[PDB]
Amino acid sequence: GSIAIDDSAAVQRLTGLLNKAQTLTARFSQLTLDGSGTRLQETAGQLSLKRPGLFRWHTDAPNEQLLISNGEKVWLYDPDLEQVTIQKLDQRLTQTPALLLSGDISKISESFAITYKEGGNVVDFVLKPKTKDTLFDTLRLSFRSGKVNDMQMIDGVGQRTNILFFDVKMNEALDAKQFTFDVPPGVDVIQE
Repeated sequence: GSIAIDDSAAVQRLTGLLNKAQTLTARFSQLTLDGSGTRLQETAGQLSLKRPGLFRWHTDAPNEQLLISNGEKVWLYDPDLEQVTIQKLDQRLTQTPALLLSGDISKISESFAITYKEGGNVVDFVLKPKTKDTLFDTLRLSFRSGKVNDMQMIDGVGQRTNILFFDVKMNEALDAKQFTFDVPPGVDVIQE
């Protein structure tokens, strides 16, 4: 729960591990349970990442969603609603915690206190927001055999999201065009 800690070691460890993935793709299964424990939803999809700062987070239909991030910019496309939301990155991180994978850990670490435990094949990180202005209680990210493996977010009302990654592939070739999507003409463009 502590946020005013000297987490120098932890910060370098995370940066090290994330940087071993200059490109990454994975599949994910995400399960989200609301704070009341009475609403559960699963989503599946895929993540791609190509450093520096290119990131794609896709959730499959039904309620398909495509988020692309490129430096200090995120575009979120909701094909059901024919709507694109354009935002700066450090907003979205709450609703897309996987944005941590592509993030500048230097900038992120100004917003989160970081601890880790390491046992064998597994390195487990816990991130706690340094300002209680936030929809995060804790964010956890674990590496297995040095590859991104799973995440868990708990928000402040107790919603819990578990993200399990699988079929992870590191450093394979990725074209810039794989971080591109067909804009429908006349799509509704919003900010919030």
